[PDB]
Amino acid sequence: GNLTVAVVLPLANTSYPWSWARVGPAVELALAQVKARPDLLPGWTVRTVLGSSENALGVCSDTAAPLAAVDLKWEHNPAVFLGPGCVYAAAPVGRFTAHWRVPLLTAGAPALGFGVKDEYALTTRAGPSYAKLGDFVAALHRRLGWERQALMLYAYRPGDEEHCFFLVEGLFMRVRDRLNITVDHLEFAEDDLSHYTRLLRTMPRKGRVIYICSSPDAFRTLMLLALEAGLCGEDYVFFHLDIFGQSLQGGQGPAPRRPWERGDGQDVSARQAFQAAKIITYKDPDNPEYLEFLKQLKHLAYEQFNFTMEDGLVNTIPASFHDGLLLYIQAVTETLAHGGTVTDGENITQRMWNRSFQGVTGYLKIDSSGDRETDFSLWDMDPENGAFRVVLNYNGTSQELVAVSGRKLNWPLGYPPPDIPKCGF
Amino acid sequence: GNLTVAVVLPLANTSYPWSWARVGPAVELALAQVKARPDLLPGWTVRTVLGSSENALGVCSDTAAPLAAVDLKWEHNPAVFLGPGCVYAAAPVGRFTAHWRVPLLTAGAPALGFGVKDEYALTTRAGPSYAKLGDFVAALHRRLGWERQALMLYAYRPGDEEHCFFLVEGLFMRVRDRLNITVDHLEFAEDDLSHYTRLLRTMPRKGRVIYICSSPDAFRTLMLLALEAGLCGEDYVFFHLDIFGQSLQGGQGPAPRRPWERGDGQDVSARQAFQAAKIITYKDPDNPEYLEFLKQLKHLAYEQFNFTMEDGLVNTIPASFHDGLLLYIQAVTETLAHGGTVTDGENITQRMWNRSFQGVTGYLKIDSSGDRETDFSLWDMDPENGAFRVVLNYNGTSQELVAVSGRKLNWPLGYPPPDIPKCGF
Ligand SMILES: *[C@@H]1O[C@H](CO)[C@@H](O[C@@H]2O[C@H](CO)[C@@H](O)[C@H](O[C@H]3O[C@H](CO)[C@@H](O)[C@H](O)[C@@H]3O)[C@H]2NC(C)=O)[C@H](O)[C@H]1NC(C)=O
Ligand SMILES: *[C@@H]1O[C@H](CO)[C@@H](O[C@@H]2O[C@H](CO)[C@@H](O)[C@H](O[C@H]3O[C@H](CO)[C@@H](O)[C@H](O)[C@@H]3O)[C@H]2NC(C)=O)[C@H](O)[C@H]1NC(C)=O
Ligand SMILES: *[C@@H]1O[C@H](CO)[C@@H](O[C@@H]2O[C@H](CO)[C@@H](O)[C@H](O[C@H]3O[C@H](CO)[C@@H](O)[C@H](O)[C@@H]3O)[C@H]2NC(C)=O)[C@H](O)[C@H]1NC(C)=O
Ligand SMILES: *[C@@H]1O[C@H](CO)[C@@H](O[C@@H]2O[C@H](CO)[C@@H](O)[C@H](O[C@H]3O[C@H](CO)[C@@H](O)[C@H](O)[C@@H]3O)[C@H]2NC(C)=O)[C@H](O)[C@H]1NC(C)=O
Ligand SMILES: *[C@@H]1O[C@H](CO)[C@@H](O)[C@H](O)[C@H]1NC(C)=O
Ligand SMILES: *[C@@H]1O[C@H](CO)[C@@H](O)[C@H](O)[C@H]1NC(C)=O
Ligand SMILES: [Cl-]
Ligand SMILES: [Cl-]
Repeated sequence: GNLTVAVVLPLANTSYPWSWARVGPAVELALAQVKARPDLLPGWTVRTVLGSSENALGVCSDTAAPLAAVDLKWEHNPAVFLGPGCVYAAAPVGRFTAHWRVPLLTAGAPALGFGVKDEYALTTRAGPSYAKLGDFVAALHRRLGWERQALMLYAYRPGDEEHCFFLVEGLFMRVRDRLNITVDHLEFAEDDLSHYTRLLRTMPRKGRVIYICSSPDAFRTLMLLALEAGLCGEDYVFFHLDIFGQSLQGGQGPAPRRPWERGDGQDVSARQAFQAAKIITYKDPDNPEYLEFLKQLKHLAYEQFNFTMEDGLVNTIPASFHDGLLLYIQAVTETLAHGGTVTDGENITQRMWNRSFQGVTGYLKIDSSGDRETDFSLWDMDPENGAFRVVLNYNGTSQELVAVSGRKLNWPLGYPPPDIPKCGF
Repeated sequence: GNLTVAVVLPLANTSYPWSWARVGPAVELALAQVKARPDLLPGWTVRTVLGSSENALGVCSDTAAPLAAVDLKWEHNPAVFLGPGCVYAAAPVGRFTAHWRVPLLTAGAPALGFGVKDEYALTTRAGPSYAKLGDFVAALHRRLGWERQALMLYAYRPGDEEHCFFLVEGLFMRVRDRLNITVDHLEFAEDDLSHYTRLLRTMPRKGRVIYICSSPDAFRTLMLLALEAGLCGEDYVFFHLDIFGQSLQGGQGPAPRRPWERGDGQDVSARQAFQAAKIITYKDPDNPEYLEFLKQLKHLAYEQFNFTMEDGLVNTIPASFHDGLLLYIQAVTETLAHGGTVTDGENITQRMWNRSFQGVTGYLKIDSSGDRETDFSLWDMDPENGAFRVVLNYNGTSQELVAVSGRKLNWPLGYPPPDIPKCGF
């Protein structure tokens, strides 16, 4: 027969990690791999039908993605949706597909609300999620004996689609469930530097292990202000939640990175102000298969879409789409092998959840709730060179932290500071 | 042929002005009238197909209305929608039907955002709108000479679907558009005895003509507190925006009303505190046809729905559905008379707007933008008896204020107070 895959992604705005400009080559490579293997959907042809998830301004919209999804459903009758990765379109599209009893694959839509599989039935997230970051932090605290309190700051910009709110919301919700700690939210406006005056006043009393989600330049400015306030590393620890490694030139590959230098003259102070800062990012797959997949993905993207893909940590999202589509194809193959049909949403989807799969991004695990178990990396500075590099790795399947190359976290005192001062608040 | 009408309303909650329990008999009477008259759609058959606008909790939600609309569209292929009435359900359905190029009739959804016919194409509102209330006050200020400043308070309550917010938003925007006055928003928590204390402090330094949107009990409490202060009627005038006459036992019929009489023992003070308060409501249709329509609508509702309707101004919302649907049926009758078809949404809608119609609720006018021109009533106290009765009427079509039965507004000072006091704030 013919199996139709319905895609609702940005078709003409090549500025999202899930934009069709960079996800299209991934899906094409996956489908070319399905045809090559006779062990996947024998005697079947997979087809993609495209719908756009953006309004006339060229950005995400929760009012255009549902319309595109409804049009695709009526016209073509797909078997699966390669649904939106965008937090605001993904919600209505997922509600619609849950109503229709159709699976929805996505490597985006990482918000916390999308993981309540009672309202979002049959949806699978093959990419990173924000709640799983809360796991990592927990595994970190147990390691360093921080069991009392924590503070979480997120920045606000008019442009971004409210990214740090969702990131810190997921992190907070999942960390307050697994630890008996007191966690304090806080929001600040990234534009104006007057809020940074209030932030430095209200942070020595409300917390001593801080997690900031602001952008790279905002974080560097805030850290310089903190140094000017005498917030040495002997007391505080600032973790920058930079999931896609934008402050590390993508955070891809073994190279020395200096995220505190801008050639602005004010660098000697910036180096001394990053001695109390660690950076939390997604983890780079470190296998040859991922490198080859990128090598040919960058070529196909240039040829097919006239788009030049830059090296970075945002290619894990196209890789996740590739892996998730292959996993779904395998699940459908098993379903047809056991006397079913491609329209069996429940039997297909429950052969995807709670199992392990081998893809370009390594050996991945889809937990029993339908989301994927994400791995993370912690970057710390070098006392001698002053360059950042990955020091800790976190495997979310086994849920553990590992040192990389016989290099340990660099603390000014030699041990982590207490999350509660000895004679303070 | 067969003309299908798609209904998306509350089919089981029977507690809304537009609930199917009380709108169903109206539609049924309308369709019975269509069959009786050979001058309307000669020969055609009109039939309704029902979908529900509410979730499992029984309340109307923006998540369950679009799903029902999509199901109806795909299963029955309607020619017109009796779209939702709720402000939150009507937006997604309005956008969907604008996309499909299908007309959407409604006597609910009064919010301001629903009137931007660039986004909500082909939608007709046959019932009251909140923006038209901004017209009324504009015609009031001009009459009374207030042309300097105004203050608008609205209450917040967890239960209601943010009603006063939308009401005061529409009033604010439409009065700012067409008056050279400065007007200030304020929100207060209805179930918060401290908020009234903190509001009577900031009211005297923010305006002299106040418009309050809250419940009857909240307004009575606020008026008693104001009298407890020195806020006499020689200085302020408080306008209670009670569109459906909840504080006047429905506000329909010529009977004396005492909205300050609560049987609490705090009535001698309440009467003295309502001498500086006027009440703004919708206008009761004052023709025999409306009375007969109500007489038989109540009977039909009880017979066919096991629901007993209590008289009031809410009964004008079903009547609107009876009028608007008869307007549409006329428009689609003229289209078929000029070589058109029932699926020409644009040609049909152009024959409903900018024209006048004769219905049970009088001679109505649909302005050039597609919203009905609403009429209003102003109620004021009687010095001799203390009862409330309509003193002023407002015709939306002609935009005129008319005195009723030789009654003059009762001002304690003899003339309206100034909107800005001499040597004032
Ligand atoms: C592709 O989509 C992107 C969205 O990622 C559009 O890019 C604009 O991106 C900036 C941030 O990089 C946003 O700030 C901007 O939206 C906001 O901009 C200003 C702040 O400068 C804000 O005040 C506005 O209210 C607005 O919300 C994004 N653009 C828009 C229209 O919002 C980009 O235009 C798209 N490109 C193409 C070719 O379509
Ligand atoms: C993260 O942790 C997992 C384990 O916690 C790492 O390795 C995998 O572990 C599972 C068991 O939990 C192994 O099954 C898997 O290796 C075998 O899986 C299948 C099942 O039989 C087998 O057919 C395969 O050929 C393979 O032998 C482990 N994966 C391997 C060995 O690649 C996982 O690697 C960790 N991730 C990282 C990035 O280190
Ligand atoms: C029919 O729908 C009505 C809604 O109009 C449901 O009635 C409840 O109405 C009250 C106000 O009259 C709402 O407050 C209530 O929703 C709120 O209730 C509490 C307030 O005490 C608030 O704290 C809650 O968060 C909630 O928002 C309405 N009910 C619900 C579930 O919201 C009524 O249940 C419906 N009746 C039937 C028979 O289905
Ligand atoms: C509100 O105002 C309108 C006018 O501003 C009131 O009366 C109607 O006025 C229009 C002209 O603007 C009249 O056309 C209409 O009467 C005739 O309308 C049609 C058109 O020819 C005709 O066929 C009818 O038979 C009727 O003679 C007026 N409506 C009438 C007389 O009922 C309107 O009544 C005002 N509303 C209230 C509640 O007072
Ligand atoms: C998931 O599978 C593992 C074994 O493969 C099993 O132990 C576990 O209970 C499963 N969970 C669910 C929800 O089936
Ligand atoms: C509406 O119709 C009246 C006459 O019937 C006309 O004067 C007015 O210009 C019309 N407006 C529009 C938008 O057609
Ligand atoms: Cl999207
Ligand atoms: Cl509704």
